[PDB]
Amino acid sequence: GLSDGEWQQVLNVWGKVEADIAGHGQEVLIRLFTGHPETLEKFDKFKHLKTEAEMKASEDLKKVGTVVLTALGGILKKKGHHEAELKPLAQSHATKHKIPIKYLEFISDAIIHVLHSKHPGDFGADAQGAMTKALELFRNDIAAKYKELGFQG
Ligand code: HEM
Ligand SMILES: O=N[O-]
Ligand SMILES: O=N[O-]
Repeated sequence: GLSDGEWQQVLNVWGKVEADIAGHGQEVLIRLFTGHPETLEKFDKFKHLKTEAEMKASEDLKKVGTVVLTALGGILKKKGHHEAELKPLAQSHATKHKIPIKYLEFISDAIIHVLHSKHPGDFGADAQGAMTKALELFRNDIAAKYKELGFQG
């Protein structure tokens, strides 16, 4: 897992997210859907949207983006001791919405991209390596729970 210094840096840049959680959610999802259009098919509410303008206009998309990033900052703040928080997320993403592990990789890349673009002074080379490892840990722990739940992610 991560050292103390690594966790510090993950929690530092995460504070800059908290200051506008919705706006970050929107940019995350738009980056995800534009880079990887097949992920958009997973969201029944707004899978019919075609353009970035439509995606910025959607109130549904904005709310969904806020929920993901809020659930993720909860997990990161546990600095790896996130079993309790990870359980419900694993369950819903393995049963209700079947999210392959690969799509969790894509959204990790989207988050890393938005952080780099919006907060470069809080997100240099070391902090990016730290967030990369923290999001690997998250995906790896989720994959372990997929297996028990009977979803081949
Ligand atoms: C950082 C990774 C992610 C986190 C922390 C996360 C968290 C959440 C949470 C908290 C919810 C609402 C409650 C629930 O259903 O459990 C949710 C819903 C959802 N997630 Fe995820 N999620 C992640 C990644 C993804 C990815 C990559 C996809 C699809 C490509 C996805 C698809 C969905 C869908 C379809 C819903 C239902 C959306 C709705 O209310 O319209 N998730 N997510
Ligand atoms: O809705 N979570 O990407
Ligand atoms: O969105 N990943 O570059």
